[PDB]
Amino acid sequence: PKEMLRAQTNVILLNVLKQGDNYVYGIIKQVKEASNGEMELNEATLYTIFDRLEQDGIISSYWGDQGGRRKYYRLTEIGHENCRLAFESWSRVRKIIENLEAN
Repeated sequence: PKEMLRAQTNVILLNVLKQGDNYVYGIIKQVKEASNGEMELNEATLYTIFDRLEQDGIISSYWGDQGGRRKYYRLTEIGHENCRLAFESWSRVRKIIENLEAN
């Protein structure tokens, strides 16, 4: 289901960058091995997603320093505190669900 699959991919990419700065090919590798081979992302999809996330200030990119230079992507302080805010807001929502279950 394309929109959910897209949002899922977004959550996974955002988490990879929460782990630490990375570059496209390494991201794809880490996802392949973390998904035990079931999610092989194509670089083109990463590119559309990162163009939007960096125009929206959630990630930024810099040129890494062998022969190089790998374009690295990082999560910005904006994206980090957005993750924080979201997690808090949604765990509030999660408590409400638990409470609705009881009453």
